[PDB]
Amino acid sequence: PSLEDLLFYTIAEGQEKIPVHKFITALKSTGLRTSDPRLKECMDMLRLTLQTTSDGVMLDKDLFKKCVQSNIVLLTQAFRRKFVIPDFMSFTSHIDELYESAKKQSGGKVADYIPQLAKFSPDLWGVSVCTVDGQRHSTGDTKVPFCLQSCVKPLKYAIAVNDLGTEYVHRYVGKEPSGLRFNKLFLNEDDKPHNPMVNAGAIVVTSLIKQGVNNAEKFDYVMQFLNKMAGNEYVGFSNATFQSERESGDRNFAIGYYLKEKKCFPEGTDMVGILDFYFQLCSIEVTCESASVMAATLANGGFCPITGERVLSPEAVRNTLSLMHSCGMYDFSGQFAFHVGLPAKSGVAGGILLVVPNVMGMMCWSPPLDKMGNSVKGIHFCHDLVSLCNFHNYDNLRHFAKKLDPRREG
Amino acid sequence: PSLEDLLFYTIAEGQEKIPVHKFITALKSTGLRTSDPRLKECMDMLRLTLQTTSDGVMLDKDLFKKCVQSNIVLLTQAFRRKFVIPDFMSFTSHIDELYESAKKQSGGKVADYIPQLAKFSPDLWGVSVCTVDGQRHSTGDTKVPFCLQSCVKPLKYAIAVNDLGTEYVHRYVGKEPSGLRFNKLFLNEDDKPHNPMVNAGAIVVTSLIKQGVNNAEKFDYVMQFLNKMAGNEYVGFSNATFQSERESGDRNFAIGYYLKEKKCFPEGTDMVGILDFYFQLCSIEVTCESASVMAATLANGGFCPITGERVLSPEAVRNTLSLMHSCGMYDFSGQFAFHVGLPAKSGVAGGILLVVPNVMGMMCWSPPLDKMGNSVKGIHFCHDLVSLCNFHNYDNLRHFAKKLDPRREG
Amino acid sequence: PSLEDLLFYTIAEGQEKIPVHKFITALKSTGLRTSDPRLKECMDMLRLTLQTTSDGVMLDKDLFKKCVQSNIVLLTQAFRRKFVIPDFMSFTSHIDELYESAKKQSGGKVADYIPQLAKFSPDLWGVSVCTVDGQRHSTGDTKVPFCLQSCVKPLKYAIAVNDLGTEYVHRYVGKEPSGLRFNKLFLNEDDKPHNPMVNAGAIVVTSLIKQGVNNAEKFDYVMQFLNKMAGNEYVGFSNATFQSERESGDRNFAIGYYLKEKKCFPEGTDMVGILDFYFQLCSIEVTCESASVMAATLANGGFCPITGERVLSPEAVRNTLSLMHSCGMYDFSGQFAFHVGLPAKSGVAGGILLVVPNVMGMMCWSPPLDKMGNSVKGIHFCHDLVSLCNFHNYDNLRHFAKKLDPRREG
Amino acid sequence: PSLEDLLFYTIAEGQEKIPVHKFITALKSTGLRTSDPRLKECMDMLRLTLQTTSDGVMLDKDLFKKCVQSNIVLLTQAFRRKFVIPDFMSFTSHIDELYESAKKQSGGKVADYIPQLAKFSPDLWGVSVCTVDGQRHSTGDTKVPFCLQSCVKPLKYAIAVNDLGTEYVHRYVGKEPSGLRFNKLFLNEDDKPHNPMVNAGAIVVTSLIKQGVNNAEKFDYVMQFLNKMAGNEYVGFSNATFQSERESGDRNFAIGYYLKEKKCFPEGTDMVGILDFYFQLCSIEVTCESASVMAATLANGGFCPITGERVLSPEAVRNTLSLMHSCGMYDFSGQFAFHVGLPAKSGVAGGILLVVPNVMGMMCWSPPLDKMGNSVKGIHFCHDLVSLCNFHNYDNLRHFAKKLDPRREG
Ligand SMILES: O=C(Cc1ccccc1)Nc1nnc(O[C@H]2CCN(c3nnc(NC(=O)Cc4ccccc4)s3)C2)s1
Ligand SMILES: O=C(Cc1ccccc1)Nc1nnc(O[C@H]2CCN(c3nnc(NC(=O)Cc4ccccc4)s3)C2)s1
Repeated sequence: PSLEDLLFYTIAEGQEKIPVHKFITALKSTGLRTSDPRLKECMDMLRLTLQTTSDGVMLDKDLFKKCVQSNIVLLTQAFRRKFVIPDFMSFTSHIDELYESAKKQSGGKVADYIPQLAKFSPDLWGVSVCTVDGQRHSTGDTKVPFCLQSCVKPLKYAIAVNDLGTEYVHRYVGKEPSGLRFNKLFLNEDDKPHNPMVNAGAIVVTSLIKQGVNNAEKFDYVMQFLNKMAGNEYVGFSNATFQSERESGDRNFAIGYYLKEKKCFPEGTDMVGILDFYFQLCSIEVTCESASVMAATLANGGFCPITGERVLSPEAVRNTLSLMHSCGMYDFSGQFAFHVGLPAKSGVAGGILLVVPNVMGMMCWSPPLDKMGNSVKGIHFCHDLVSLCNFHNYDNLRHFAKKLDPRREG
Repeated sequence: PSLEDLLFYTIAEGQEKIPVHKFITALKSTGLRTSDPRLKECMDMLRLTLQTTSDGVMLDKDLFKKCVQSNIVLLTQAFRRKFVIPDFMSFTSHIDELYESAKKQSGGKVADYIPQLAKFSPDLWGVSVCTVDGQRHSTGDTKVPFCLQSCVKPLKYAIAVNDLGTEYVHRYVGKEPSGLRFNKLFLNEDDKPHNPMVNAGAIVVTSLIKQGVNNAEKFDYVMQFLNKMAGNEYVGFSNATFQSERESGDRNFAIGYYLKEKKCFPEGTDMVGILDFYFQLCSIEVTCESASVMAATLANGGFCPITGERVLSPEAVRNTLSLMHSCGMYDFSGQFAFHVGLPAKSGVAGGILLVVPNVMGMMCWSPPLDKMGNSVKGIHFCHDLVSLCNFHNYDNLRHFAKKLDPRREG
Repeated sequence: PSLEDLLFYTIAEGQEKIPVHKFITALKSTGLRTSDPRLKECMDMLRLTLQTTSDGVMLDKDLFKKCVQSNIVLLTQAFRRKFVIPDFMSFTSHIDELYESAKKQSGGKVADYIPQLAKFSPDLWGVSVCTVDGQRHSTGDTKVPFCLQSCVKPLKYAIAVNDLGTEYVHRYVGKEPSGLRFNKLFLNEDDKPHNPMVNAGAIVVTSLIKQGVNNAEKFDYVMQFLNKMAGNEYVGFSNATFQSERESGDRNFAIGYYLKEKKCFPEGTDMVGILDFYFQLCSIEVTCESASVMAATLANGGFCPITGERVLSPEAVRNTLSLMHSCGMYDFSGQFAFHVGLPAKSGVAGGILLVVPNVMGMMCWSPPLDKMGNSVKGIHFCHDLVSLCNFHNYDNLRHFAKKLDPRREG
Repeated sequence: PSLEDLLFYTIAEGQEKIPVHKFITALKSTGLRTSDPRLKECMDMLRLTLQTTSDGVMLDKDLFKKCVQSNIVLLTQAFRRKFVIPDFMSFTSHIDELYESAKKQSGGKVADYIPQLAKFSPDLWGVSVCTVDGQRHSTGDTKVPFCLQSCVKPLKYAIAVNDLGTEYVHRYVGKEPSGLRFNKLFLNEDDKPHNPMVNAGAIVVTSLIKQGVNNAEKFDYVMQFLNKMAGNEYVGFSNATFQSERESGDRNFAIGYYLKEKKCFPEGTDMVGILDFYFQLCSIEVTCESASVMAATLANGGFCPITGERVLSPEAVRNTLSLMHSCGMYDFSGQFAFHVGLPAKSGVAGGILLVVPNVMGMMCWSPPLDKMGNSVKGIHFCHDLVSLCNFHNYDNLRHFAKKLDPRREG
């Protein structure tokens, strides 16, 4: 027997003749994109053999094999419906329905406390799925860059725990939701910020990453770390957003001075520089598609699903997912934990970094915020998503009433 | 072929006649109990068979068919290792190790505020397991009866949501933690108790169950419900605890009057009778074994794993697990959710009702409480349990490092 | 080929038919006693056939088989020189030499402390050995009865740990050595007596054994336990010593009231009654011979060597030996632990209960005590024993210089 | 009859002539390392035989014998499973389990004390095993140098007892534990430090070693002596530790002048110089691996296991193990002797020199210390080790219950 032949005869019409477009169409049907990095050798070989002629354009058993052999394990998985969502084409059809149902929710207000945020049309709206196996789907304005803003707080927290461990990091920042009556003050009883997802805790977390090197290096390191997380999809930087976040961060300066007086930073911290580094991190740019891969790294235990690279240690990913469960949607965190039951993080640009652990990462993005600061359409989509599929964290994987389970072929 | 025979040949192992004990030893090694209520036809037929046969004891292929025919579906899954934890033998060896390790942890003080709690030895330590498939294991003092106390709050909240639905119930009780917060206060900002797991929330929830009947029926209605969740294993009642709980419940009356003044109950509530009913529900008795079956019903989407009976709606089990996650362990809830990441509930008698969704339910019991009111040995065992197994809510099911996964066999 | 004949050929070799006396001389040369309770059925069958037959007195292979059939495993090990000391004859020859050496050491003062057993002769000196296999040897006054006194302290501690557990028992008593130290104090810094071998620790351990019954029952319970350790050899009682210990224990009454005031006993303790139970346990009587079997039981992981019966749990025997190591010999414990490195316990009647783990148990008895309260001859013998043999806890089993190893063969 | 072909017919599947790598894989599975000094002749010969890389590589029986003849006795013992842990592959699998189980106790605090230990990461964690026969295993950061600090106290005590005898050495230092917050006192009743494992006694012991020569020779001579102990594996020296230790030993200078005034040193001692020698000895560097060999020399009666050389007299080793038993772990000595039962010595760098007499030596190393000054992870590992294996000094070798005995076959 032979692994590449057995797959060949499957894609074949039971015949000696596989058009190349047919193989590409059959591959996309699994949800993988031809640009998938773990498929490069195969796609390289297809480019080679499609240069060989122009009156081709078709693969023998051994020429087909000549392309796929380097990537055969991944390709057989895709075609033998081994992926976490076997019938992904039906799943994207539901994601499209949900997208159009949230698209009709044109409420909310675009953040206008800085020009870069207020310029954004209230009509932009995108949703991008990337499963733990790299299957990709997008509806809407998914390639438009926007700033992460607070959506960066879990990513940097995970960096910090990845490099330093849980015990050190939580010498400086708590582990618990603050919660709603006291969503205003800065420090819990132990004089630490309540958790990494509030501004004070985010600011403290910023002060732990790559201590010793300067802010130009530190930002470089976070970018490289973020690139690993997105499988080298789009990550960028809005200097405009940086400058206006910087020129109007009085509450952030208040927090930094308060944390300094309270001795909240590690020894040898330059607080005013950390605020600058914090403003930079908030201005990092992503798209729906590329942020969805970062979310899929978190859904996948710290392995980037479209490169296979270990990016975050599993301690880091669990801690971060834990804190996004209870602290990730501002004052809506408890409501969201209760009704959506998914680790998520929103940001003022309108992003919601959403994680279905073991299944998929998602990024939703619609600039109009509700009065708690969360994207209206993003919040609506998250609710529908879990009304549809047994993705709620305490849904039962066996008895789940009439919710749909996309992990099953039935 | 035929379901009874191919399993018969599975156990026949070369001989034709299967010895009875040999079938029973293979059956128990799956972790099922011969007294499992879903095995009754099979076991009555065995017992009857060993009456009507010489001294046997051996089963022919047709006699084996006669016994196991009624229960053949479950017996196959048990024997084809298709249960949620396939190598249950090895798993219980680990439970035993965890049990022994927490047994060395003294510290804590038995709740002594009432003499019925003060009587229990500090050396009582019991732990019981029941998987979503009915597989069972127990170590230590697991047949000693003790009162649920606060472990009843998630159970009665589940009853309320099952009968009334999420929306009606949470008109009266919020859905968000305290955190470590302050929980001396009674009402959130909507003049609702914060969540069903704090005493004020519990008291209100109690005021919703079976409105209209008297306390004697209300009580029977809840016990009938508990009986089902426990597959009809021990659910008792400690009138000595009840009388002593009501003759020293100043804070609870303080709460009942405050709630009445703030109009937190449904119209037509007799508040002082609701407090009496509340005190009854706290004095309901369980063993580790029987309460572990209650936990498994919540692990199993509302179906009792040892009877197959549906006890709670999926919406009921989901909300309860969400709230045990964030508000179940008193002021340790945030730490517990962070480090253990399992829906759990503690009680002043020393129990920790614990739920590993889709896997198993547990009850750990050791009377000595720590400063926050949680069983010292149970909190310890819970930490070790998740140190060992990738059971943490935000562990990854694929990439989990050196953690052991008992749903795998590799 | 049968074990009975194979063994039969061993002692036959030459003539056929083994004379009974030839069998008996070869049996006792292994160091077993013909009265060994594990050989009773063999010995009854001999005695019977030497009635059944005016013949012989000679055993052919089939008659020898009839006799030794039921005790063949032990008789095999005994004759195949598989006992822990194979050349037992040579070893006892060394015991005798050590015995005669300690005998010329005629110093010390018999405890005048007590009108009774200030009555024993300084010239009484006895030494009894029982190995972990039942091999016995005695030299000197080894059938003279004397009181355990403090030699009972490890035995009742072992009983308490056995019934109650290490963890319950050591809520009431520490585990750390005396030392020259706080020789006079009663309590360590946790307000517990320092360990079970000091009088206040012993008095507390006594208050733990068989709580809830009267002193007559407790005493029978401890004596039945002492009977099993001693393979049912002499365990008696000296009311003469007891009554006299009881009307002259002002120090112990001092300890009992201090312990009561500092809340060291279990709830519901009758301290003055405990003091009388304690006085009773000190007046329990043994011989060297019978007490050597108790030591051997501790040397054998808790199995009585001459009955094969489990008397104490492994946890109980290990704790006891750990505490006899460091607290066993009054203010000589540190010195003794250093120079002898054997778990031992001395009593004021002149006994020293010596345990060579995995080898043998011993009792040495000479009434004259040195200024520290340890038998002058016994301490001398214990020093000579360890200079001769590589029995010191921290001798090496493979590299031991000019020391003799009696587990090895000649 | 032969002996080297016997081994050849064992290593060979009774066929051709044994690939060299197959012999190497067979050897490494006994636990021996190919770098074993006692195997140098055999490995020189394989290195010589395989120098015809022109063509190899099989051992034409006589060619096999050509290599193994010199070291046959040690090679057959290894292959005939005569080593003290026969199934050494299984044992190291348990060591890894124990290692990773301890790896999760991230509690404790690295000695800030001096910058050179404040520079070591709380993530480091290594554990090395060397049995009395040379079988080696390591897990974790076992090649990272760290200072012995007080782990050197038993090694220099043994040297002094080796060179000067027990009577002389204990004219100056005692032989008994002090005994729990007893530790402040520098001197016992006879105005000698209490034992060689406290700083006062260690300082006095240091002043006995190689009197007459200057401190540069003395340090050299202790290095040569430590080189033999480690089988010439890594022994080094940290000058940075040394200078930091000397610029901050006010306590040691306090002890120094106390001993000088109390006339505790040998005549003609230069106390201030001895302090400097002492500081050097504490700054001597080892690795986990090389330290485990030092520990295995003490487990092996003073013979280095991987060289066969007699390094310490048996008097020195037994005295050293006796004093490590009772005095080795600071205020935790008594608790440690009781619950672990192994002679051990800890150091502020985070090391624990662990000895299982007649079985193996070990070094565990993790910088973070508990409040008693003992490595958190190391203490956790020691507890687990004795909870698994019957290595407790007073575990019975025959009746040992739940525990694995690695000295035994199947
Ligand atoms: O002592 C000398 C001379 C001397 C010798 C050496 C050192 C100093 C003085 N002459 C006396 N000897 N005994 C005397 O009366 C003793 C009898 C028992 N008793 C106590 N036992 N345990 C105690 N400690 C605690 O209950 C908690 C605790 C323990 C340790 C530290 C703090 C609290 S008190 C008082 S008078
Ligand atoms: O107590 C506290 C309170 C405290 C402080 C911090 C934390 C907790 C508690 N602090 C002190 N600790 N040590 C102090 O002085 C040191 C130096 C002198 N001294 C001695 N060492 N050896 C001696 N010899 C005998 O003792 C013989 C001898 C023994 C028996 C009988 C006669 C003579 S003297 C100890 S001061």
